[PDB]
Amino acid sequence: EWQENKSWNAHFTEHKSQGVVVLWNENKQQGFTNNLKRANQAFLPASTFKIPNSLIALDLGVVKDEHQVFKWDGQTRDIATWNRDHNLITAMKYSVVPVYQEFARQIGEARMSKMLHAFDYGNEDISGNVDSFWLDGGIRISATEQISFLRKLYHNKLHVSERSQRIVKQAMLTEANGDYIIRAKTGYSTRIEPKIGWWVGWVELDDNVWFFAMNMDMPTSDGLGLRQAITKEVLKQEKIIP
Ligand SMILES: CS(=O)(=O)NCc1cccc(-c2cccc(C(=O)O)c2)c1
Ligand SMILES: [Cl-]
Repeated sequence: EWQENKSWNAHFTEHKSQGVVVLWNENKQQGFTNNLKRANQAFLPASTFKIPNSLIALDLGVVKDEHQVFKWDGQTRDIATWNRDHNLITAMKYSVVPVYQEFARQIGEARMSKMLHAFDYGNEDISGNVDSFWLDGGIRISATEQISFLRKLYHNKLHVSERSQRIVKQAMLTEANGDYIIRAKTGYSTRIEPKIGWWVGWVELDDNVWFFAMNMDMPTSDGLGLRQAITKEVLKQEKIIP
């Protein structure tokens, strides 16, 4: 059911980095990774938590639909794309933290915890501030647990409405062409060591789906582009994409 392919470590050592890539072949129900131990090591989810947060906000009515505008609060932050109006799509696209902090505040501690247990999401611990626990609180999730969660989302099997899950899968849309479709979400954890970058999602093919989850040490923001690059080099190597 699982197999270790240490040849993939070259794609990390190539960039003087360390990390894990996990792949799941849905048709064959088989998983692959370069590091079985780190595949099961749990980190802060950071902005990958915007997936479950979106689901809960939509299913509870905090977010009515993907067109609803959440206006900038006027406070200039260091990321330009954050200093503007957003909807669910663009807030996901640009990982707009302050938007999702407002979602969390309206969701509330009680309902947030209840839902993460229903999702079987990571360690299901929201200890900390309700509006930042996924950045510096107690919540933890591993690469293999991300994929477990994503597979439930793909099959509309999470304990929320089908509508909520379809909308979030739309918001996750990252890349599409004649060969494949990628729905995914990035993450960047900096407040607690080790600093890491995330990329979790799946690749849709004509007749199969490849789920993926990766994280890697990220001492500086300069290497954030390696999250997608390393993943795509593994996919290319495995002939999942040209
Ligand atoms: C809360 S924090 O993440 O520790 N600091 C803010 C911060 C610092 C550097 C980069 C980002 C950023 C913004 C948009 C998109 C992405 C992405 O990886 O797709 C990353 C955010
Ligand atoms: Cl779509």
